[PDB]
Amino acid sequence: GLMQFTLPVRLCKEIELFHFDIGPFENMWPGIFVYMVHRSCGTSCFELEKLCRFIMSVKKNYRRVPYHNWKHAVTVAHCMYAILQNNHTLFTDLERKGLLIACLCHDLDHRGFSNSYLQKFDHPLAALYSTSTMEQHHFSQTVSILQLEGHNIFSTLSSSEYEQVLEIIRKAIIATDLALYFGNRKQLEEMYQTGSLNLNNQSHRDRVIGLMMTACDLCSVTKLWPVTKLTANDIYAEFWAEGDEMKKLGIQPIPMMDRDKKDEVPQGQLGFYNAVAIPCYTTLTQILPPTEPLLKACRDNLSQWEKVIRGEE
Ligand SMILES: Cc1ncc(C(F)(F)F)c2nc(CCc3nc(N4CCCC4)nn3C)nn12
Ligand SMILES: [Mg+2]
Ligand SMILES: [Zn+2]
Repeated sequence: GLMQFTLPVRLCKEIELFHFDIGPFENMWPGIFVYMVHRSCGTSCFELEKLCRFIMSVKKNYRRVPYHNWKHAVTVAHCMYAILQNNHTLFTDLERKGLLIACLCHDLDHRGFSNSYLQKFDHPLAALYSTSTMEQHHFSQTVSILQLEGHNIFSTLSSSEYEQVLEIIRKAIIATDLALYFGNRKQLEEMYQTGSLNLNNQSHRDRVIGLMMTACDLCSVTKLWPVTKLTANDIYAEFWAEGDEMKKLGIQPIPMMDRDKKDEVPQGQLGFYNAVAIPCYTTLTQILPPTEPLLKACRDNLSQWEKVIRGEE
């Protein structure tokens, strides 16, 4: 009740910035998450005992893959924290509650393979969920963990509040399917530019929360260059294992997933920052101006990838 989570001074100041790295000490990540809920939501949003048990069951359901792991979950949640704290007054209490949980949960039980590989392998999850296969799985795992004894962090909510928050989390987790991002950002771009964008329209809110999810999900491109560059090595460690598995099924992988195209990595990054990252953070900055430091950091990392190609990095 009278209990506040605190952090050492360098973490207490730097956790408020978009470019914070949560560090290599795994055992601090739960306390960092609770810290962020307490400040973005309040010490009253969740029963501590339930939240702690929820966080630990979530952790235990992330797998030790190179990229889609528990460290990614807490990272994606820290970027959401930064966005929420810089746009305090645009979001409901349910949204604040819902989005940090959504982010912590958004890759639950990820196996290090894309929707496309599950569909080519004919994994049972691809018969249960024909599109956004892992993302429907992640929400399904979130509901499982919420239904364990002593894990319903939302038990204090009304039936209708409970249903709204699970609906926010579902839509937020689905939006992390990058196949959906392109159309979502296009609509948002057109709505912002024609001035039709209306934050009282629930279906507009949805699209805006969807774009925030894509921004948080991609936030490795918004970090200090060494973090960005070393995360890219984890990302490719997964993509190249997937490429190997595609070849095992007798299918030439796309170049992104082929370890034989290691040398094209710099140009593949440029394509990615130009086709995905920069547009994502541009539109987000138009809609929520205090998120500009994510766009400014993305453009700095693009220019670091340009330096690598020129031989200067
Ligand atoms: C930094 C980052 N964050 C998130 C994601 C993701 F979308 F997947 F979440 C992501 N994907 C990639 C991969 C980019 C990429 N490499 C390549 N090839 C072509 C041949 C050499 C490399 N083609 N392309 C488009 N980087 N990356
Ligand atoms: Mg995902
Ligand atoms: Zn993710």
